[PDB]
Amino acid sequence: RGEFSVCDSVSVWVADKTTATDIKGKEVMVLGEVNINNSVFKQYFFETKCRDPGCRGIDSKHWNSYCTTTHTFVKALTMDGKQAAWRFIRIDTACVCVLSKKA
Amino acid sequence: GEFSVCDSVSVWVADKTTATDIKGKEVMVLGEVNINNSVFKQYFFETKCRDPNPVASGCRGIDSKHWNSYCTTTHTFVKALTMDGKQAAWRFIRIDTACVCVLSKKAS
Ligand SMILES: [Cl-]
Repeated sequence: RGEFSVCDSVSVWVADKTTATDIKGKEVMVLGEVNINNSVFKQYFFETKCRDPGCRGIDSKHWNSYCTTTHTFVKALTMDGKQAAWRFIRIDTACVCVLSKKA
Repeated sequence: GEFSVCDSVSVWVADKTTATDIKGKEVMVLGEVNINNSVFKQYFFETKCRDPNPVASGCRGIDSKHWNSYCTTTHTFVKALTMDGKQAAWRFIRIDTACVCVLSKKAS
């Protein structure tokens, strides 16, 4: 169907991620590969974000609007310099439109 | 004064039973994971639309004279410990993570 997203986005598989921020606001290293019960996986992250810069289809003469990137949190083997551990880390997941009254 | 076009609720969820994997098949998701003798709940950060239409209908702040609109969910892929039938494996599964407005050019 000829359906359009209000904000345009880009999705990509990320396999070379080296750093991230966890759910507690801490910066961490993200490992390239993980050992889970004697299986070896690469850490891939499916990331979606706005393209470089208002929103589309907006009733403009009553609203200001911009496109912004929102996130999810995804478990990952990480290292903070003190402890190697699985932690939930912030990942870009969508491009969404935000409104404000024009005045 | 920032307003969201489509309102969201995000929730940490550990009671998933079924999920759709990246190849389309339904699978059962295990409630717990054992990774090198550490045992975790298999949490997912899951987002839903609150209302299909926060405004009159469709999405908020939309030019309804030219557009049909509706708030729907989009998904990411998270690796998860799953059971397809009797085979238990790590698979990428679909997890909703945002509510976005979808536009449709109104009928002629
Ligand atoms: Cl949106």
